[PDB]
Amino acid sequence: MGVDPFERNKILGRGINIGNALEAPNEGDWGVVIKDEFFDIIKEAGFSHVRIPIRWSTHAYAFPPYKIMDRFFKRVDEVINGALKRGLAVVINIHHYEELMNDPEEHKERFLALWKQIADRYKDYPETLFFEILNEPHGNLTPEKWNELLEEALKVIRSIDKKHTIIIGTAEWGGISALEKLSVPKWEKNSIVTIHYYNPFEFTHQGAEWVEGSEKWLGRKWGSPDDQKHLIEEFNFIEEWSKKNKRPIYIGAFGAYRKADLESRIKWTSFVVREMEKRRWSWAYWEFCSGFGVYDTLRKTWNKDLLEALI
Ligand SMILES: OC[C@H]1O[C@@H](O[C@H]2[C@H](O)[C@@H](O)[C@H](O[C@H]3[C@H](O)[C@@H](O)[C@H](O[C@H]4[C@H](O)[C@@H](O)[C@@H](O)O[C@@H]4CO)O[C@@H]3CO)O[C@@H]2CO)[C@H](O)[C@@H](O)[C@@H]1O
Repeated sequence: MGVDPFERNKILGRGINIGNALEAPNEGDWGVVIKDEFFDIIKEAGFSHVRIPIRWSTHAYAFPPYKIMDRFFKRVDEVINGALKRGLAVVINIHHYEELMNDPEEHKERFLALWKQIADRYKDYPETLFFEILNEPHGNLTPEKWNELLEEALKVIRSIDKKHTIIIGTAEWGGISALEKLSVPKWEKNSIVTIHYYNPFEFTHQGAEWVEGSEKWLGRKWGSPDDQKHLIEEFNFIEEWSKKNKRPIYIGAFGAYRKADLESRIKWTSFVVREMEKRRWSWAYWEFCSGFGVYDTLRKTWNKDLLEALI
């Protein structure tokens, strides 16, 4: 109740997203089931935390009180506790709630009821667990509507838990686009601001099946002095926003898809990491073992070069 967010940002440090798992409709549908040993592997390689994308919306009733289903809550307990056991900090969020993005009015009560339940569930867990409000707000959930939503969410959470650091993202899909429009209530002072970074989007997502028209970006490379300047400019913008609004920064997701040439990916990833570190930002790579992966779960081997870029 006198906790520091910048310190909590230090505790986050370097992390990795365990994606295409709990944020799919059912765990495993997208290729990944979170095994307990992943936490050993991740801690052993040097990471300080894991970010866990969770699709609470498909595992909660659609009518008041929007109760989260017992079996699912039990599964999330098990994942969080498995990470904590290895000494890893943990970031959990609400992920892929598409109905909310498309109709924020109709789904507002359900979304806040999810947080009421989650805060209640974990209010007494370690201070190394972080609550990330909503992954990539977008579409009809405009930057203005997001500022209202996030303040309601902080109110719901803080009425229950005044200990855990809350992580707040940006609208327009959570990148830099809407950063200037973000308003974090002056009254809330234990929050970290999160930005996802995938620019040049065409490079990072080239050939992504889930992005319309991405097959036209296939073959794009990255690495020129030109490229580097463009990125620093964008990070300085974040940094200056950060200094002005006095909020720590967490780059909760960043990565380049497997269809991008390997060397460009390694150059883009190592550069992004060094620049984030110079600005003393925490970060989480997207993602552990799937389409943007750095670890092969079958052979149990890392992509050395990519891991090194991360460290
Ligand atoms: O649908 C049945 C089909 O599913 C296949 O799994 C696919 C899945 O269909 C597809 O939606 C999913 O796409 C993921 C993508 O892999 C993942 O990297 C991306 O992560 C986002 C993140 O969620 C965002 O918040 C932000 O951080 O950006 C990143 C990167 O863009 O999320 C998308 C969500 O659509 O990929 C799955 C395969 O890995 C099954 O494989 C197939 O068997 C089934 O028939």
